Amino acid sequence: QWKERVNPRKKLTPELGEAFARMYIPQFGSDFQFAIVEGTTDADLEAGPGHYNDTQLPGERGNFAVAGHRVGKGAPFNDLGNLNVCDAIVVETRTSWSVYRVMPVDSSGQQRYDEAMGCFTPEQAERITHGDYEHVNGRFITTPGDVSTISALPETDVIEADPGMEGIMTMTTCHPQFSNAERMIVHAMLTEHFPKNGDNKPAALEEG
Ligand SMILES: [Cl-]
Repeated sequence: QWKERVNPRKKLTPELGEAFARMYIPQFGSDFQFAIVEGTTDADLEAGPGHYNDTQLPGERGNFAVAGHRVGKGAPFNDLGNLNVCDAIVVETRTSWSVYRVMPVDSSGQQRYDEAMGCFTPEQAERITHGDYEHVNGRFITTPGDVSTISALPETDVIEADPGMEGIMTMTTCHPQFSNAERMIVHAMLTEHFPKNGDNKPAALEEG
């Protein structure tokens, strides 16, 4: 008789409304982990973050964007305002581990560079300070119609992923704290991405 050979494997396009990934924020403690579902309908956002369907997936150049609730028992995104630059967001899929790091917040010029140099490559730091990512704030408040926040190159008119892009991860939630009038946006940039098969999970998980 014969047997299936099992391996870390996943569908190319996540099944609608199903969990296809898991995210961790070590700065928020080891217990902080949420499944990510495909889709951003009310039903999808019920048990945790949902992936915006037309955006990139984890580890991809472009923008991997998710929405999540802010209020409620076990809302995933109530404390995004407490993230600091270089804080890790770890994303697991069935085949891979990705580490994103929160981009510099509100700073510009020399201070932005120095902050970026804390966890990004010197090349990424330059792009963040003076290059294609100069305009991209790690956290800000915006209006519900701000659709370019989830564009492949955030807050631009570039929608198609391109090989020259960094990997971005975007988290969106309501704002202010007990309201849905506005939206909070957080951007983090990809610093690690590698396949499973082996016990090697990112060192970033041990932080905080
Ligand atoms: Cl409020």
